[PDB]
Amino acid sequence: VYLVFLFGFSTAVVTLIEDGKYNSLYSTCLELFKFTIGMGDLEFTENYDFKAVFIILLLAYVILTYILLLNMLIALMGET
Amino acid sequence: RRSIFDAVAQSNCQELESLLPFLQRSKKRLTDSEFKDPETGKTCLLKAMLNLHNGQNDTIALLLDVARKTDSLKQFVNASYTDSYYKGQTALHIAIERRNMTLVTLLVENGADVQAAANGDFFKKTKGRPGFYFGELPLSLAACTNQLAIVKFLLQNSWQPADISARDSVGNTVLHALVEVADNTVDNTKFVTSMYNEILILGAKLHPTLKLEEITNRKGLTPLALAASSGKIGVLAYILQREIHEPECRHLSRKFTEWAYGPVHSSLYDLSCIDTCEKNSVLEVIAYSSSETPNRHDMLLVEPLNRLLQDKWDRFVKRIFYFNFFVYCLYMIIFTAAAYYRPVEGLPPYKLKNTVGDYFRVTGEILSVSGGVYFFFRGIQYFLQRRPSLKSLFVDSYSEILFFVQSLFMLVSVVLYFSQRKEYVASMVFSLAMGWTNMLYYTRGFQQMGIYAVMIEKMILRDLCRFMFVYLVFLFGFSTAVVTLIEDGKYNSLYSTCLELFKFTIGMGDLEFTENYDFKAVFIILLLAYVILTYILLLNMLIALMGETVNKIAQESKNIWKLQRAITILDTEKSFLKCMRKAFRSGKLLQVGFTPDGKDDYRWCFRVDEVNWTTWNTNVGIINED
Amino acid sequence: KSLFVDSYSEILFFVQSLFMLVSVVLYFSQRKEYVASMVFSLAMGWTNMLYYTRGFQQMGIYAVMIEKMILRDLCRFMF
Amino acid sequence: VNKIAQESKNIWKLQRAITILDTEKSFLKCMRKAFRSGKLLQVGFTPDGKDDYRWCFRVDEVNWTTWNTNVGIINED
Amino acid sequence: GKIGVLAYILQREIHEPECRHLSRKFTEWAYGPVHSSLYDLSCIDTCEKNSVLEVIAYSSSETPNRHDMLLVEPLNRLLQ
Ligand SMILES: CCCCCCCCCCCCC(=O)O[C@@H](COC(=O)CCC)COP(=O)(O)O[C@H]1[C@H](O)[C@@H](O)[C@@H](O)[C@@H](O)[C@@H]1O
Ligand SMILES: CCCCCCCCCCCCC(=O)O[C@@H](COC(=O)CCC)COP(=O)(O)O[C@H]1[C@H](O)[C@@H](O)[C@@H](O)[C@@H](O)[C@@H]1O
Ligand SMILES: CCCCCCCCCCCCCCCC(=O)O[C@H](COC(=O)CCCCCC)COP(=O)(O)OCCN
Ligand SMILES: CCCCCCCCCCCCCCCC(=O)O[C@H](COC(=O)CCCCCC)COP(=O)(O)OCCN
Ligand code: NA
Repeated sequence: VYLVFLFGFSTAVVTLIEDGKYNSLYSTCLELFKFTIGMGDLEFTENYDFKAVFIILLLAYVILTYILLLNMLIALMGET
Repeated sequence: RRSIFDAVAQSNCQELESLLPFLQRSKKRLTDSEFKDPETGKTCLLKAMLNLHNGQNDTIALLLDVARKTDSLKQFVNASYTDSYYKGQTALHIAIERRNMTLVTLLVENGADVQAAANGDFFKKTKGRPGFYFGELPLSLAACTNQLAIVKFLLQNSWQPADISARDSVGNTVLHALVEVADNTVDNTKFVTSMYNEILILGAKLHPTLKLEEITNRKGLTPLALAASSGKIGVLAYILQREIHEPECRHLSRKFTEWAYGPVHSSLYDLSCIDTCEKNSVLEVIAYSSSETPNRHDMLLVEPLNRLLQDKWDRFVKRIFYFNFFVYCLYMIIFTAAAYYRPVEGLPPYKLKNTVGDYFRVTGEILSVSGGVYFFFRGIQYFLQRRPSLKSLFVDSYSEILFFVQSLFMLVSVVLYFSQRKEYVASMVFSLAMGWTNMLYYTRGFQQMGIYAVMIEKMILRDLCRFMFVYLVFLFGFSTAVVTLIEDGKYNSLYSTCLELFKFTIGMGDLEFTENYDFKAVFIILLLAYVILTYILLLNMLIALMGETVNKIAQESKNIWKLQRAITILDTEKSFLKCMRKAFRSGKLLQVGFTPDGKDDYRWCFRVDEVNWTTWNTNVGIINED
Repeated sequence: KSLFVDSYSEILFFVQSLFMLVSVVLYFSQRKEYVASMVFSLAMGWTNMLYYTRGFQQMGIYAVMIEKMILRDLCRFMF
Repeated sequence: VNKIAQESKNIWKLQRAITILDTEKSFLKCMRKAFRSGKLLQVGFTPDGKDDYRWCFRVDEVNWTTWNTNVGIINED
Repeated sequence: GKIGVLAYILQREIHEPECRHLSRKFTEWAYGPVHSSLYDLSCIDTCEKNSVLEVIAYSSSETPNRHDMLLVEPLNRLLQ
């Protein structure tokens, strides 16, 4: 489930930005993976138009993966 | 009239010894207007019936003798209330309700009408008033109060036998009424089942050509369809595996034994009106119910239904589901590739070059818009065909709304593209994001991932919303305090400080992000209070609450997953998009071969094998070849 | 003793009002430390919104659980 | 969290009870609609000949066993 | 905080002549499976000295069954 969410939001974010230093699927996947290990930036680039879209995408990703899925993994392991 | 009511109320026949003398002298009868309550129509017979001791009241016989002498008994015994709250109630209803066999026998002997409908507001179905609904008829009243002797008498008496197929104002027969009074408790289920069985046997003996269970009420529901739609789990369980070991009425069974070796035997389940009826089948009623039915998720665990759904899945539906998953994966890969290679010049639409990459790109764009149009019309077809209510759009049908919203974002992107707006990009990425999360729809079809996805849903709807309300209140409060303290800074705005304080939640908070203030200690105290309240208390509490929740939703999650797969099976069976109609379940077998007349039954049975290592009894098989 | 063990919400609303009045007194005394009072009142003013979670069953029970977590586990941990 | 479920529900109910009593005491408009319901004739027979009224609260019940004839007050349902 | 005695008193019903008036729970009417009961409410919400609701609600925090006493039968429905 985690890899599906990571790939989907990485494709959306890399499609939004344009021209330079993160206009690449590998780099954006790495940047969004850093949120999982407690090192995410939230301002790692400015090369876009539509700031609100960028922030909404990152906040949705953070809410879905970091606050919901990891704590749910802890709960499920405790059940197991 | 007051003297008569006082005499019958006190059960003192000595006060009425002169009744027939002065009634004959005055040429008056007890059914005239002067002896009735003008407000309600109550008469002396009804007052005598209402009040009695140990089942005995001697004034009733005196009243019947006097009425017989004066004019007649037909107009006196069949008196009833004439108000709008007890309308139609008569002495026979009171005799049955009081559990008095003798009074019922005497009332029937003297010409009581055993088809009188008590249709007052008290006796009808309503919420914000007292009442008790039983089907308005004395046969239904006796059946619904667990009085077998009275229904036997009412059907089998010589003076006036009761009409077993009678219908009330709603159209309910006795069996509809018995379904209506069930409430899924143990004793209620026991007596309702027993009375249903007895009425079926008696109806078969008295009217061999009458099919009681095919009669429909005004809504077009048989008793089985009503039991399924209302959520009566016990009655449904009783009906679907009914077995009657009695000659002359074995055709009423729905479960049969085909053959038996020593430990092994094979059973047949009737399967009529379960999956094919052309009016309203059991599976359609359960699956497309309106989310307020009590036992919506539990009804599919009744014995034949789970097996026949698994049979449908294994036989032809699984391959179609996997094909749909494959096509959706191809669609999303093409959409991702097309969106990734968008041009970066200004002001769409963009002119195509005579080069290979542009042809592949525009082909991908055409396919993406095609898929968007497809899901748009699928959403409209869903809404028209199901006709859901306002509540059902929110408490149910999440996947339909998500796929429809994805298509709406795609179409708005097309409109903005051809209007020469760069904001079409802002639409497109949202659609792209939704397109990937909707991939989780296909986790049904695999048991472990489907149950996992149901658990994710319940976590979102229960724990995360409660967390986020309190969290957002605390975040906004401390953000307003901190931004008020700062003066003439870089930050000095609600958005920037909200973002900075949000960074503490994800393990990236600073604690020294600005110095543009006076009063350092106030700044530090506010930040430490925020960190203690949100980071150390609330997040760990969210983990603890999710751990509590996951321990309790195991079986509920499995039942919800099975209902989701059932809806998928029914939709695939209905659509099927290839003209194929090989959608019957099992063989058209002979069950008994002896209906009440000389004909033989074929009934589309479903086969289940069972093994038992105790109770080595002999069964009544159908065939001698195993 | 019931002040310490009971009636928390009355104490919290009263302390909020005390910060407000001290802020007014500092304001008219030509002090900038009135700001230091005011923001504390503002912070408390938002957290006391949780008082109104009673009246809804799920949020009221959730708020009671927050109160018990603070009084039982957090104190021992912080010590 | 596994232990404090029922205790939490009971404490919430007590909090709402305190709110209800404070609202009744304040009452905001000198209205008497806050008063309880149903000044009914209860038995109507004290040890003396007089009758009694008691401001009662009505509750409806259903029971599918022990079909006994209860000693009611009135014959109209 | 004597919860058992309170539960006894509030739904007391005595079935014998010359002692019916001592009851606090009464049966108003009964059809076949349905019946309607009446509870007294005398000195539960209005007595001008010490009503049950005021005594329970404003108790001194050391009563043994402070939180459980409101679950006795008429009081929960009355508060709702
Ligand atoms: C910008 C980016 C947006 C991110 C969105 C992230 C969504 C994650 C979810 C992914 C999609 C999964 C899905 O497709 O939806 C799921 C539930 O999704 C949710 O959790 C909603 C979150 C609101 C299926 O629900 P379903 O339609 O099958 O309804 C069931 C009935 O059938 C059944 O009878 C019962 O009524 C039962 O209570 C119902 O569940
Ligand atoms: C910058 C500074 C921030 C301070 C933030 C502090 C936390 C949030 C507080 C939000 C307000 C919530 C509220 O309104 O306060 C909670 C108390 O929360 C705490 O514990 C704070 C500890 C300190 C309600 O307690 P209540 O007054 O309703 O009393 C109940 C009695 O009614 C009942 O009879 C029993 O005696 C029962 O045991 C009692 O609970
Ligand atoms: C839990 C999973 C977390 C995901 C973490 C991010 C990785 C996912 C990448 C998926 C996107 C597709 C990768 C495309 C590879 C590629 O073409 O990118 C290559 C990078 O090579 C590699 O490091 C191979 C990585 C092997 C991946 C081992 C899992 C070169 O790009 P550079 O920027 O480095 O150099 C360019 C200099 N101008
Ligand atoms: C769990 C959620 C945590 C949320 C934390 C962060 C968001 C807090 C927002 C609340 C405060 C109100 C926002 C006011 C918008 C505004 O007026 O500020 C706008 C900002 O526009 C936006 O990005 C809108 C963002 C919409 C996001 C919606 C989720 C411009 O300020 P800038 O500094 O960026 O530009 C100017 C530079 N000279
Ligand atoms: Na970190």
